[PDB]
Amino acid sequence: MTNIQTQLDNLRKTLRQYEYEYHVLDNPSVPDSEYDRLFHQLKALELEHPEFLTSDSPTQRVGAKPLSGFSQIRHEIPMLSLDNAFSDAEFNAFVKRIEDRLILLPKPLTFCCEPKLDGLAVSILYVNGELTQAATRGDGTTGEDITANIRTIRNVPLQLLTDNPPARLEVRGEVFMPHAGFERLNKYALEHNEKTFANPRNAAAGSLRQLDPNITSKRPLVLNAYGIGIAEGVDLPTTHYARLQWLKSIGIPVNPEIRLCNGADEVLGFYRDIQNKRSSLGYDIDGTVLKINDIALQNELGFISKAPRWAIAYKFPA
Amino acid sequence: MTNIQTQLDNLRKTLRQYEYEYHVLDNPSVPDSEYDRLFHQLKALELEHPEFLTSDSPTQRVGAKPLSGFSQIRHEIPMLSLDNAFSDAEFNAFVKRIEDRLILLPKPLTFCCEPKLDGLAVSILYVNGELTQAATRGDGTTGEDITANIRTIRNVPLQLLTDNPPARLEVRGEVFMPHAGFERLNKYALEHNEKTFANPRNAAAGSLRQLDPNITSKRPLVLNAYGIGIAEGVDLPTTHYARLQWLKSIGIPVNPEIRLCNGADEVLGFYRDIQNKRSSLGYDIDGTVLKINDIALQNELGFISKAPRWAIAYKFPA
Ligand SMILES: Cc1ccc(Cn2cc(C(N)=O)ccc2=O)c(C)c1
Ligand SMILES: Cc1ccc(Cn2cc(C(N)=O)ccc2=O)c(C)c1
Ligand SMILES: Cc1c[n+]2nc(N)[nH]c2nc1OC(C)C
Ligand SMILES: Cc1c[n+]2nc(N)[nH]c2nc1OC(C)C
Repeated sequence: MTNIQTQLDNLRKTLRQYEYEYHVLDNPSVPDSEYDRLFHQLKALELEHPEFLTSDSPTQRVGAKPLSGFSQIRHEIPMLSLDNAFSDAEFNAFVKRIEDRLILLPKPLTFCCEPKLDGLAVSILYVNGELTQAATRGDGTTGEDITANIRTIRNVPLQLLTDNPPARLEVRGEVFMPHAGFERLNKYALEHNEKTFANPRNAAAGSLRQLDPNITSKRPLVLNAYGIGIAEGVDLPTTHYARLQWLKSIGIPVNPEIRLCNGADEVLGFYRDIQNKRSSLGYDIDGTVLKINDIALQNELGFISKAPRWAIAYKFPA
Repeated sequence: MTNIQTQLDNLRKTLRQYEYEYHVLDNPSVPDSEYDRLFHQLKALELEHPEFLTSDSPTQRVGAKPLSGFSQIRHEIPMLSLDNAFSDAEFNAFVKRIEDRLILLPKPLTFCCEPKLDGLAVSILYVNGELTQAATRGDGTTGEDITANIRTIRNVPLQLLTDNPPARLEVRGEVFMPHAGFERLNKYALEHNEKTFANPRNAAAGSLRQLDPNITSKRPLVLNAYGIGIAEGVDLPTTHYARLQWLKSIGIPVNPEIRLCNGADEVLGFYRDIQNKRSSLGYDIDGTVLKINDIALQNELGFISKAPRWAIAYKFPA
C-alpha cells in the first residue's frame, strides 16, 4: 500500500459517484466546482505518478490521437428494428392482435412506455464492469467501432457502478444531442465560420462519425439506454421496466419519462401526456415506444423477419 | 437453311408447346407416347448432328456430370419473409390495421388469395427468355446456386413461351413434391434399401441439395411460381393476380387454386374452402397466403424490417 495509490483510488470512486449523481440521478450532492477541484487533482496526481494511471479512470475519456479510420463490428446478437403506428385505431389493432395471438391473455396487459428519442442507435459492451467496446447499429448485423467516441460521452460510465458487475453486459440505447447543446453548437459554428447542423439528429450522427475523439468530446452528446444485448453472469429482471431500473441502479443513464401502463386506454393517455410534454422536454422525440412489459410474453410473441405489411400467411391449426 | 436445322427448330417448338399444355394448362393435346416419340426423335437427331445442339433444348435438362459443390449467389433484390396469423380475429386485426394505415381505403379491398405450399423457396432468372441461373432463398440475402437442379424440374421451362420475353425476369416460387411422387419415392427407397423421407417438404429439400442433377431428375419435383423479383424490359401488370396470369401466359407454372376475394369475410370463405379442400389437393399446404392485390397499395404499405411483435413506435403526426 502507498498513500498515492489510496489517494487515486479514493478520488476515482468519489468522482464516479458524483458523475452518477449528476448525470443519472440529476441530483448532484456537490457543486460543479467541487467536482472539478477533485477532477484536476486526480489528473495532476496521475501525471506526477504515471505507473498508477488506469485506462478507465475518469480523466481518460479522450484519446490524444485522431484515428485513421473506423473498423467494422459484427454484432453477436442482431440489433432489431421497430414496427410503427400513426393512429389510435392502428395502435388498438396492434394490441387486439397480441390479445388474440397470446395463449393466455393476462388481466391486465402491462406495457412499458417510453419516449422515442431522435438520435443514433448504439451498442456498448462492458466486460467485468469495464467499458471495452462500442458500436453503431449500422444495418442491425454489422456496424462501426465508435469506442473512442462513446468514451467521450459524459453520462456514459467507463466502469459500471457495482461491486459485482456481470461477466459481460451489452447496453443498447440512443445517443442524442439536447436542444441547449444543439443551439450552442450552431452558434459556435456560425461564430467560427463552420458547418451548421439542420437538426439535433444530424448533429449527433455527425459528431459520432468524427475520427478525432477530441472533437466528439466538445459535442454535447447524451446516452439514454433502452435495452440489453449480451448479458452473461447475471439473472436479468423478468420485466422490461425492472431491467431498465437495474441498469439505472448500476450507473447507466435511462430516460426519466418511462412509465408502466395497464391496457390500451392508459397507454394512449401516456402517448397524449408525452405529446403535450414535447414542447418542454429539451430534446427531440418522434413518438413513444410501447413494449409488452413481461419478458415471457415478449419471448412467446417473438419477432417478425423482414416482411411485407401487405401480406399474411393464415396458417391452419393442427 | 437446311432441312435438319428446320426439323430441329420444329421439334423443339412442338415439344415446348406440349410441355406447356401438359404441365401448366393440365390439358395435353396429345398422348404421352406422342410427346415421347417426338422427344426421342429430337434427341437422336441432335446427337447425329451435334453442331446444331442448343443448351436450352428440351433434351438438355440433365447435366451428365455430378457437381463438386454449390457456389453462393447474393440476390440482387432480397427475398423477404411472410407475417403469419392463426385465427380469424387475428386476420381481421391485420386487415383493420391496413384499413387505418392506408391514406385512402378503396371499396372494395381486394386480396389475391393463394394456398401456402410446403416446399423450398427459389429464385429463377430468365435472360432474354432463356433460363440462366437459379438459387435457393437461403437467408433472404444469399443462397446457393441450384441451376443444374432446377433445370431438371419438368414443369420449369428452359425458355419462356413468348416471342418478346423481358430483358431479364426473375421468377420466385416454391419447389415441392406432390403426394403421389413422395409415396413412390419412399416405396422405391424401401425396395432399394435407402434413406426414406419423413414428409414431402424434406424430400423436396433433400432432392434440391443433390450435387448430381441425374438424381434430382429422378425426383418428382414441381414448381409453383408466386412472385417476381427482377423485371427489366417489361411493364408488369398493376395487380398481383394479373402478374401471375401473365407468368402463366408466358410458360411459367402457377397454382390453379388462386382467387380474388373482396374484403375480410370473402377471404375467410376462401381460407375455409381451401381448408376443406386440403384432403383432396394431392400436395401439402400449411395455410393460405392473403395479399393486397393492388400493387400501388402494396408499395404504399411497404415492408417491416426484422422487428419484435411485442413492441411498436406510435409516432406523432406533423
Ligand atoms: C467546470 C464544470 C465541472 C462539472 C460540470 C458538470 N458536472 C458536475 C458534477 C457534479 N456537480 O458532481 C459531475 C460531473 C459533471 O460533469 C460542469 C458543467 C462544469
Ligand atoms: C413416356 C412419358 C412421356 C411423357 C410424360 C408426361 N408428359 C406428357 C406430355 C404430353 N402428353 O404432351 C408432355 C410432357 C410430359 O412430361 C410421361 C408421364 C411419360
Ligand atoms: C430500435 C429500438 C429503438 N428503441 N427506442 C426505444 N425507446 N426503445 C427501443 N427499442 C428498440 O428496439 C428493440 C425493441 C428491439
Ligand atoms: C415468402 C413468400 C412465400 N409465399 N408463398 C406464397 N404463396 N406467396 C408467397 N410470398 C412470399 O413472399 C412475398 C410476399 C415477399
